[PDB]
Amino acid sequence: KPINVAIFGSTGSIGTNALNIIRECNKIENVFNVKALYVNKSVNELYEQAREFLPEYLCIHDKSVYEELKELVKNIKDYKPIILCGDEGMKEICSSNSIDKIVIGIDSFQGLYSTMYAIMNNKIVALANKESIVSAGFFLKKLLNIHKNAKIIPVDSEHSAIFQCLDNNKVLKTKCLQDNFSKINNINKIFLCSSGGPFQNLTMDELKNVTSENALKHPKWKMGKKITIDSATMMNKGLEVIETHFLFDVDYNDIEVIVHKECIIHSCVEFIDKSVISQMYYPDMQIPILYSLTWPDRIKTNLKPLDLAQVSTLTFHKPSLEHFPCIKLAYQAGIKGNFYPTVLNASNEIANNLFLNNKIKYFDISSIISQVLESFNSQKVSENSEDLMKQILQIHSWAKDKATDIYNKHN
Amino acid sequence: KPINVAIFGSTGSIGTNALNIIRECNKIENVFNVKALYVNKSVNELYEQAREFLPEYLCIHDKSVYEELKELVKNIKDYKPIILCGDEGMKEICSSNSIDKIVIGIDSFQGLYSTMYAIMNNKIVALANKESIVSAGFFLKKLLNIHKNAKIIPVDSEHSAIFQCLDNNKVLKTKCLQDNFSKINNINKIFLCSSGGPFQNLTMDELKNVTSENALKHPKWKMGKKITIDSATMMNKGLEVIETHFLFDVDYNDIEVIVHKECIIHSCVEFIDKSVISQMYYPDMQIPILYSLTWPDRIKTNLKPLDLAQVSTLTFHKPSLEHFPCIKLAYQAGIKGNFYPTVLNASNEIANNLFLNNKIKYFDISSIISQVLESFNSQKVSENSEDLMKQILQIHSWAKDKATDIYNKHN
Ligand SMILES: O=C(CC[C@@H](c1ccccc1)P(=O)(O)O)N(O)CCCc1ccccc1
Ligand SMILES: O=C(CC[C@@H](c1ccccc1)P(=O)(O)O)N(O)CCCc1ccccc1
Ligand SMILES: [Ca+2]
Ligand SMILES: [Ca+2]
Ligand SMILES: [Ca+2]
Ligand SMILES: [Mn+2]
Ligand SMILES: [Mn+2]
Repeated sequence: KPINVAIFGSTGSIGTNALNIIRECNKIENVFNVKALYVNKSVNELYEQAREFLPEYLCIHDKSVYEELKELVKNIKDYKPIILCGDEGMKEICSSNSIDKIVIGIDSFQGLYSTMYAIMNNKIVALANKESIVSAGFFLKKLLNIHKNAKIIPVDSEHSAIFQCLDNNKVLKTKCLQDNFSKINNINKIFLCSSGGPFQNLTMDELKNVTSENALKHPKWKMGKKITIDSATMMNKGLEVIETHFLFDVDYNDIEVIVHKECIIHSCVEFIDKSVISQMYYPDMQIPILYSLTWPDRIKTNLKPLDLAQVSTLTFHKPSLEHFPCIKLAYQAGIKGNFYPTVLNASNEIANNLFLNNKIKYFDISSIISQVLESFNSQKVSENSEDLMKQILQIHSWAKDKATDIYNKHN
Repeated sequence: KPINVAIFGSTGSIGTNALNIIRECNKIENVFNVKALYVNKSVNELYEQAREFLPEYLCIHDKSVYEELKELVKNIKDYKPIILCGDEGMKEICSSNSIDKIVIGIDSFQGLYSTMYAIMNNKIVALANKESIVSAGFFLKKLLNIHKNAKIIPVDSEHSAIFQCLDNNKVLKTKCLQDNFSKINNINKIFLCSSGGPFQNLTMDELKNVTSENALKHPKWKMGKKITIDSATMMNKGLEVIETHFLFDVDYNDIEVIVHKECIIHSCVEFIDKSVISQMYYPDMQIPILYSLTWPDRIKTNLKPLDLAQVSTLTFHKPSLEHFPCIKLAYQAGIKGNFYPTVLNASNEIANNLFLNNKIKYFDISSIISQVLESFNSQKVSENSEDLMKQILQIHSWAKDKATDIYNKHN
């Protein structure tokens, strides 16, 4: 019987990849009902999607375009959706008994907030937003212990890969973000594969002078600017190291970053017997998104089969921490624990955007982050969920301000 | 609590690797009990193993070395094993209530009979003898349908790999050699990895000249002569294609042989969504053997962790069927069904031995096997288990004789 899905951020990359794979899978067999779509402010794309999927719910965050949506929707004949606005509309979707699975494809406050509401309503939450896990991992873990039937299923490609390598008979005795997930699943170590970004062959001298244009003009996957800069510094991978720690409870000393430039093996799991299982496919966000929606089952697709003999050659090498010091900073913050990951994420948000806007240089990114981390002091971690969310927000804002102050002091 | 194990073929490659990993796993805790050791005739080696492991049962096939074994074992103080012989001894071990799992590391008839008795006693059978599956696959399927608590767990490295790639939550709802195994496991296709053997890069003119000495001196792994020659002709992979079909109920058109000369990825499974899972490690029979004894759990080993950066490069290519025609013969025999696999296996046993002994040339191997296949006339499959076994043995003998007659004629 059907899989009832809501997509939060339906016009973004995750959202459209999700609708695409749902559409194709549904051509083969009708398994998916799209029950809700939520967008920030892209009222026109949202209308086109509603015309096609006819969800029970439409919600737009920006009440300024609220009226226009209602107007556009009247054209669709035989169609009376519940049309909502803002955070209240998001809460209403997450509390719907009609909805089983929620795809979070938005960033920032909206992304953490909608994750939280989806967890509080005991839903299966398909989560691509690695910054929410890195910054607010303690809050999510706490929430997932309150709301026992809620589950986060990883969509970030490497984390999906890890999850796909597992025996569901063991996964189902635990869940992601739980202490002891790795022990229950007999996980010893993770190989976290990376594209390596555009700068793997550059020298230190070259890196000293690279620009955001260099990072953006020739990326490894056509993506948003921020994640593109993170891929270039390998701070994306550093964030994904912490994401691996929180999702799977794997110790930092058991997470190894490996540069796999062909981007066919998506990541690998070493079990306690030293057997290694890996997941592989062409680079394509459809498989991670689909698995998040079908887990613990798989359904038929019409995706192109992997031609291993055509790919011919897979390569692996260790990243240089001297060339990609952001990786080292992520491990440092992770190992220190506490709210240092919150600080790392927030400070990187600022330093990333400074580099993007040509205000600092490549090695200034890691210098700023490093100086912010050094200025933080560990905080008593609140046992109360409300207080803990407030701590995370306060530390997040402090850390962004601190990064900005460090930039302005030097500049 | 301990897992009680019998090893059939304790002094061969599988048996010694089995005892090696059991010994390491038993250092602190009693994880396994070695209850029984069986060999064909290596009484001196068996005695050394008995001294260490003190099994309840010893068994030798060759009755002519019984008195020798009895005299050796006298030297072991306060040890009173049950010392058995031949097929009757195999039956008594397989029947013992004190034995849970049986490792079959012997070939030919002793391998088939021991497998059969293990199944008849509803044991877990860790099967490394692929020829039994190829020659007697439908008979084993029939037996497994009668003896509903017996399970075959694959130990052949590539088939262990396939098995490990599956999701045990689905595996537990079926069993190897059971109709519908691939449907239940959402299997679409198999990538069956091969070393390629010593002759993989030879031209056709060079290949015409190869000898058994060439195959034996530069092998891809240190192993028995028979399998080394099959690795060189890629008849080993052909046999493994049929093994794949029977174990996993995967159609022949969905099994793709891939030459992966690094021998790190052991095989891969494509599921119906087109996601591919693979299993990898250094070549080492310990992981396949251990997993067959621990499945569906895993236990800690002290094996060297895979260093993928050090490996650095993995390669994949299609084998040339003009150079390795034994592969094509195996697909043809398998697709024909009936007793064509029995005939394939039996004719190969002769042709391999002829080549080993310098009596025929490389392309004569596939020529003889092809001629025996063409000569065989399909037979109605006996419905009775005992009748079917008799039919198998008859056709096996016929095909060896026919192969010999063909060699004799063109000599
Ligand atoms: O986090 C990201 C983006 C950055 C990383 C990457 C990985 C593969 C290609 C290019 C870039 P990095 O450079 O940090 O290794 N991703 O998860 C890939 C999304 C696209 C994708 C790739 C493989 C499988 C499915 C989807
Ligand atoms: O059937 C065999 C022997 C023959 C094949 C092979 C494969 C890898 C190296 C050498 C030879 P083929 O040449 O037919 O591909 N085997 O299962 C490998 C046993 C050794 C082994 C290898 C990998 C993992 C664990 C154990
Ligand atoms: Ca004697
Ligand atoms: Ca598995
Ligand atoms: Ca098919
Ligand atoms: Mn990623
Ligand atoms: Mn093999």
